[PDB]
Formats: sequence, structure tokens, C-alpha cells
Amino acid sequence: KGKLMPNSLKDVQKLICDEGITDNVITTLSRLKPFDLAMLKATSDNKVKTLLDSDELKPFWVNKFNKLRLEKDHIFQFRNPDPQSRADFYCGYVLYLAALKEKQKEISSYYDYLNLSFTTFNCFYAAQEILTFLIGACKNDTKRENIDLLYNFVTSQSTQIQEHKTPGCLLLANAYFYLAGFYLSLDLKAESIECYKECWGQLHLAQLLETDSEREIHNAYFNKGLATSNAFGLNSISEIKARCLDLASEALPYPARNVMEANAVKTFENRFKD
Repeated sequence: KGKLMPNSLKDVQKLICDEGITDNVITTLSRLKPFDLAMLKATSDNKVKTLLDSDELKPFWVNKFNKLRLEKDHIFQFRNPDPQSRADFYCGYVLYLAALKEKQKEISSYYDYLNLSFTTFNCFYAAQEILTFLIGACKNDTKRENIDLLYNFVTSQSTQIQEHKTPGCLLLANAYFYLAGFYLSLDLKAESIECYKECWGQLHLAQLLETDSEREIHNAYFNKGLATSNAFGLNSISEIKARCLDLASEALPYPARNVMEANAVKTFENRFKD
């Protein structure tokens, strides 16, 4: 730690309040390791965060964003992340990748980096990873305590995760579908019905958003399509809906589907106007 006794982040932070976005600051920033760059934007005072969000630094962030490549498929390229800045996309994605390095080795840093990648930067992949972990813990130990923590997360982070348009809604619907099954396995029928309903509303919102979500869909699943967004491995939202209703059965009679569908429409015209 000749990097936190000589606190590297604090020296860069000082340099930014001193000079603001200079060519010297940009050169310093470009030399940070990716992890350190993302850690800097996550943990700085609001004056430094403003300057990192400044219009002067956007070219720097675009270049970082456009150099991102996958390990396997080296032709893949991330597309403009819609209302999320490329800077926030980049930093969230870097911390998410760092979390995964720390999963086997040293699971401690895994939870911290994943929480930064989601809480601070609303990285879709961190959301997905967090929900997969919570869902999986309920599959191994389906006690009401775990179900209620899964349920609490989904209900708390719903609005923020829907910022990812169709893939966000399909992430939420998938968590609700598992929730409805968990609640049913413990005979909590009312909660099961309620999760099936939220699931249908999210599937409808996803359907409504699909034509405006292509860049999200490309980024969220790395150009592999919607197959891994759902437990049936289907590419069509109308088909997911069909097979959800098959198993939900009497939990989702038509008037109840119709009410969630109309709520989904409300949200669409009220929040995703354009």
C-alpha cells in the first residue's frame, strides 16, 4: 500500500480542484488503472464528481467506453447506453468485472465492488449478478427470511432497474416469477399471487419498451438475444407471457392481467414519454 499511504485518489482529487479539466489532468486520468479510475468517480466529493461529469471530460470517457472489449468475442462493441452516460457505464462495468475477479478468491471484495457497481453507477450486470445470487440462495434455503430479502430488494430497486428499459423489466419479471414460486412453496398464496401480478406487469412494460431498447438489449446480453433473460430460454416476450400464464394459472385471471397491463401502459406514457 504505497498507494494509500501516498493516497493516489486524494492526490488526483486535489489536482482536479486545483486545475479543473486540463490536458494535464486528462493525461493523469488516462494513466490510472481502470479499477482506480472507476473507484475515483465513485468516491469523490461532489465538486470533483461534477468536474468528472463536466462536458470537457466527455471525449476522454467516450474513448474509454469505445475501447471496451469482451474476453471471448473480440468484435463485440458496446452501443451508446441511452440516458446513462458512457462514463457511468464504463465505471460500473469495470467495478462489476473487478467484483467477479474477487468471487472465488476473497469473496469479501466481491460484495463491496458489486454494491458500488450497482448502487453508485446502476450497472445492469451488477443488478443481474445481485439478483442471481439472491435467487440462488432462496433455491438452496427457501426459508421466509431469504424470500423476504429477495422481495425487499426487488421492490426497493425496481424503479432504478427499469432505467435499463426492456432488459431491466425482464430482469425484474424474472425475479418476481421466482418469488411467486418461492412464496407458493411456503403456502403464502397471497404473496405468490402478488408476485405473479408484478411479473406480468413487468413483462408487459418490457414488451412496450422493446422497440426503443435495442441498444440496451445489445449491451445487456452481449448481442446474444433475449434467450438468457428468462427461464424458458425464449426470444419472444409474447411467448414468455404465454408460458408464465400456463404455470401461474388461476393466480392471473384476465381482469388481473388487464389491470397490470394498464399500469404498465401508464408507466410507459408517463415515464418513458419519448
